[PDB]
Amino acid sequence: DPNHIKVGVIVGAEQQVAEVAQKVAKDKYGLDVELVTFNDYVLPNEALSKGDIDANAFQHKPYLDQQLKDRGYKLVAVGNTFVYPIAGYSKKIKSLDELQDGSQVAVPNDPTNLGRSLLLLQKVGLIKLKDGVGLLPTVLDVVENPKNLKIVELEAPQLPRSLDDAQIALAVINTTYASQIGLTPAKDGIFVEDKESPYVNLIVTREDNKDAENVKKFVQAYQSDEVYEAANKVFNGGAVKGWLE
Ligand code: MET
Repeated sequence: DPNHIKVGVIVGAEQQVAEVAQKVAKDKYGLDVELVTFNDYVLPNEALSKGDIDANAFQHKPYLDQQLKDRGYKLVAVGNTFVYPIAGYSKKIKSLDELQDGSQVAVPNDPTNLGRSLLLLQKVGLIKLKDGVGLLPTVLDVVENPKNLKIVELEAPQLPRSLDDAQIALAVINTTYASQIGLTPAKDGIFVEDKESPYVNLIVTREDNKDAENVKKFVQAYQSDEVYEAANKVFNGGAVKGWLE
């Protein structure tokens, strides 16, 4: 079907935003966009690589690059979407003043979002990392940890439910999944990453279909004021436009 494109997205608020892009694509081009929904960060790139979908819209470039290295995919970015500054959340404390020694702190376990989380924990002064780590520090790079915090690495989609675990005092959670239980950085975050970061999300395709006319249309539909306005609402200001104005 030459007027049909399948795009992989994550359930929750990101799916809602993608639905607006779907609408713009229909209204502006009469393009038939099908959203294929996922609730993890691994299967969407598998689906794309295998040709089960044409594009996906869920990852930032460090993540993409790591996926190319680790899985050997031939994928490429065809457009920016939003930066989603990541936040630390808790259902046990309201401030770092209350963080007890020995507390478990949950973070994503994939290399780039793990690194990102550790950099955030360093930024707010809870830990110090070795020099030269760049974007990919690991827990082995922690050189100061005065509260003797225990970093608990979890699959990203598990981070929202981790908040209810009896020992998890703090969790760094992608807004993707935080939004599934109605949390946003501005409303619920104890601390939040700077808007300026390398983590703008992407629309990604295979090398072989990066220039497909339907891909170009979808990118233009997503990169629209209508989509921004929707994102800014549902993410309560936690979505920064990543494309050229
Ligand atoms: C799969 S990389 C992480 C993407 C997620 N939406 C974020 O920007 O935190």
